[PDB]
Amino acid sequence: DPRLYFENRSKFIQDQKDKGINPYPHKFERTISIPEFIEKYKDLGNGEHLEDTILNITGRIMRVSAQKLRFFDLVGDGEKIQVLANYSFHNHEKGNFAECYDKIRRGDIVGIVGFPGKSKKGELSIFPKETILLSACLHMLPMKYGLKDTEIRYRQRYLDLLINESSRHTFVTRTKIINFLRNFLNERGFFEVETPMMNLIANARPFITHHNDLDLDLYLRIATELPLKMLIVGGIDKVYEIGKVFRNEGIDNTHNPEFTSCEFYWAYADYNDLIKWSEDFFSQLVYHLFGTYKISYNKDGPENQPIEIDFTPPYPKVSIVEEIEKVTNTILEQPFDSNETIEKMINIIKEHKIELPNPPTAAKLLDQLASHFIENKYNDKPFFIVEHPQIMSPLAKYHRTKPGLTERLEMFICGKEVLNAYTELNDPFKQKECFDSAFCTSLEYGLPPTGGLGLGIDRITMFLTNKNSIKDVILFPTMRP
Amino acid sequence: VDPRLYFENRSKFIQDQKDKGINPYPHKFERTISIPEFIEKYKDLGNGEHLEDTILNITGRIMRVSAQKLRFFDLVGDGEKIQVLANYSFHNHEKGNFAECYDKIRRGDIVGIVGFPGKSKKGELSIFPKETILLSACLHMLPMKYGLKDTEIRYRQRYLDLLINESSRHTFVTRTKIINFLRNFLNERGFFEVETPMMNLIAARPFITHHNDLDLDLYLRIATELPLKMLIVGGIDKVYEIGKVFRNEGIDNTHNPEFTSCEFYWAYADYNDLIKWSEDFFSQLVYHLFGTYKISYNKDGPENQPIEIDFTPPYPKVSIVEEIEKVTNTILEQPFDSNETIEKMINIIKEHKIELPNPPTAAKLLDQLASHFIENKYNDKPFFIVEHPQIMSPLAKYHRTKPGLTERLEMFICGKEVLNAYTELNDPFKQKECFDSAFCTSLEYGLPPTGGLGLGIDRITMFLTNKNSIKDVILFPTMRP
Ligand SMILES: COc1ccc(OC)c(Nc2ncnc(Nc3ccccc3S(=O)(=O)CCCNC(=O)[C@@H](N)CCCCN)n2)c1
Ligand SMILES: COc1ccc(OC)c(Nc2ncnc(Nc3ccccc3S(=O)(=O)CCCNC(=O)[C@@H](N)CCCCN)n2)c1
Repeated sequence: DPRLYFENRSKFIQDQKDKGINPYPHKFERTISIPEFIEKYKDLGNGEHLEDTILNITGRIMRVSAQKLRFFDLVGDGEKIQVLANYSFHNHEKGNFAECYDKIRRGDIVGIVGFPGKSKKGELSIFPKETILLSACLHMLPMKYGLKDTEIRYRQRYLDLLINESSRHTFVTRTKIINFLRNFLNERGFFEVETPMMNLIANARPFITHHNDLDLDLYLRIATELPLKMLIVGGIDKVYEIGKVFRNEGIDNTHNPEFTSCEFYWAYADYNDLIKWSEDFFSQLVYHLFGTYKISYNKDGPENQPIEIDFTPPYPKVSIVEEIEKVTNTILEQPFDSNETIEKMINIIKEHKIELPNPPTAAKLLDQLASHFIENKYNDKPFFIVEHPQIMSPLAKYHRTKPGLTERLEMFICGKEVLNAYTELNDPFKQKECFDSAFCTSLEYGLPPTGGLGLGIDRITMFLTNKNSIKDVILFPTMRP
Repeated sequence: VDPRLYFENRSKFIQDQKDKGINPYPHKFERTISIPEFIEKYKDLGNGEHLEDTILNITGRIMRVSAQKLRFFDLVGDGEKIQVLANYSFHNHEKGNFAECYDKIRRGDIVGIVGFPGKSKKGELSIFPKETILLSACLHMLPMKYGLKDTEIRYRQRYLDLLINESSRHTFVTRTKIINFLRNFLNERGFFEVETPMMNLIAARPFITHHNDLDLDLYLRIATELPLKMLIVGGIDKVYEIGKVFRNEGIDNTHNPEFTSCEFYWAYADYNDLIKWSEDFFSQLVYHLFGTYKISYNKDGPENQPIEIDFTPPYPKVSIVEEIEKVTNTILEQPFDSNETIEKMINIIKEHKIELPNPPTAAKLLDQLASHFIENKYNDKPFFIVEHPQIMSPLAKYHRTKPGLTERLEMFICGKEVLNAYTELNDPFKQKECFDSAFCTSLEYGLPPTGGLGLGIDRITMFLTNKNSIKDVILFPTMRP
């Protein structure tokens, strides 16, 4: 019984207390980490002991086996050495050999005083002259299988990190990705800021909460767009923010209501500048992690074959309106709001037995046509969908040569959006929504020509760590109790 | 001079240009060089010297206009400035006539210029235009510095502040330099940056928001303390987070409901390690920014003389129970919850006419005592208040020699708490609050001896950019409309 094992250990904790031994001592003076231990002593010869060097080392006992030789696994920082407790090397003054090492269970945190060496079998080991209990583990830890089907991976992420080596590697990579992005932006002149997480006016339903001092209801931000643009007016010409945004909608495998975004604004940047930034960032980010531009991705899970994703630039550019016509052998033109055009779009959706969006707005229909007919055109390499109609992007600047369109771009990997960008509409007389109030007033003080860009960091982490669910890249995903 | 009329005249002018076939918001300008690169490239040339064969493309905001065929302007970009020297004889009359091109320009307009670099006779570094294009007109009058002084126009329109006030740019660059410095200080030392949920199930009064898909009510984090500690259990022995936390209380000069905190956790660290880290970080940060350990701070406004704060380590330490006892000449006995001891502290509050907190709890009583008798003991230098009673820090580990106390430290600058740290209580049985539930469970898997520490990023910034109010280091402080 896990229940009964917990009570035995808890009684042991009192038992130790009433023998005068504190099972939770204050401080152990460590000399060296486990990863530093492995590097420093990996190339010794087999069976060799460095008996003069005395080290203080800590770690988590992860495996216990045995009659006067005791073997443990000691793990720290995702790496592992062996503990070889020899009765001959023990300091019999500190207590009975057997009594000390019989109390120890898998999962215990211990401090060890000892010397480094390799086994006769060549396993690099610490040879304890003394071993102190530093913090007991009171439950039975599980082994790997316990954490494959269940969702305690998500409710008890600390157990996952201890048991599954890959989980650590996933979450190191996530941190490496964000470091690379921050460094990539800082090296190019960009300036990182923080804008508010609550605002008075907030596409998506907001999180709402009551602010007790102002006696007002506030909204968690759904993006960082408006405050960053104001900083462009203010003269910070390259500005960005990495932080959480919130959309109070349904969960699925690539949608978490709270997620991590990077948005930047680049004054005097145009469409080519933005395309170039996107190809440089992804191609260099992949190479930095993997030493190659090609990665394998299990688009349909580990039970199915992976596809290969090639991040070698340049990436294809697919114009959305033109492409929908070609694959559908249709012609969609004029006001796309034209009921005529709408009907062509609506009849395409029913002929191919697709869901009709409610309401059947021209922007919603075009999006639906793109997810079915364009968004899975390539899967072997990322690509852009470009030049969306103005009705789908009311904040975007008009395309320079094609009427009705914008210079917008969207990057896709395996049919999922990861990057969104366009040049900004800066003539206040043509921004329809200026019939948020602060942004319109700021526009009248002069916004230079500007490009904005946003990245979805969780999804980017999913592809580069071969995950299909967003919960596998968020440390503590929010679940019902 | 009506602000109303000035806007209508500039608006009419914009439509007037559009009717004339000129686009006052052209799509793009191919800038070849920024104003800071211009200054760096040509600051060393000689008086009156021209380089007229080098044509350059430059952009910026017109901030000064002077008054018949030699026009003068001030062009700023990236917080730097050059002169625009418009001469009839180098103006391309192919593109239009000199007088009306330059008569249309107003203070605030964004322009693109093709021209060559040179220095005037009086020595002012200048761009000499051959062609000047409007990129985005400024439609309102731009305030003077004095209009941005007693006002809260600085907060509602931070972009005007950033355009007019040289100092404000410096404040916010400093903030970013501080966070950059902290992140690299921790990364150099093996710490691992992570992200933790902004909404949790169990959480100062909190912000409460409703989650639609789970249909549960969640609380914004008031701290990142608990999940970081769960990552320690899970084997991430050096972990930290920089992000917002939220406290749903009243605004004042050192309290904003959303603020920026950094928290780190360092397994196998104790009181002495955290003290040392604090001194190392603060003394090295001030030296990094200013080149000296000593800075001037206007504790009482820019209207009063500054004080000198010396960050040369080491900083004094002061025991909270002992020191209150000295200055109040009254002994407070170890059962700090005793009716005798509570009554004794209430009386001192009465005798000195201090506010009695509600409820009059021993922890609140000790804090009130500390705020009045210790926390302003030093202003010449930062100092620590240490060894708080267990009843004030129910998550802190017990002091190893003094019964009733902990090994807790709090760092103060100029009467204000900036940093708060302790060895963590890691015995699940001694957790009185463990009658959050996810965290009590996590402790039962074994938390090594750990030291934790939290910093107030906004407060540190105020002291290092000579500010009195937190609103002056937060880009967009939230205020009633
Ligand atoms: C529909 O939105 C929802 C709705 C409900 C949700 O959960 C309940 C989630 N949640 C969610 N979780 C994780 N990843 C994503 N990625 C995502 C989803 C949809 C579209 C794109 C991405 S994306 O390309 O990865 C990142 C965003 C990029 N673009 C921007 O930031 C623009 N604002 C600034 C561009 C600059 C122009 N001036 N979403 C999202
Ligand atoms: C009740 O608090 C409120 C209430 C209302 C507010 O606005 C309406 C604000 N708002 C606010 N804005 C800016 N700065 C501050 N600073 C502050 C305030 C009070 C005490 C200290 C500071 S501090 O030293 O700058 C931050 C240090 C935090 N240390 C920690 O969290 C530890 N758990 C770290 C782990 C220790 C090891 N396990 N506060 C705060």
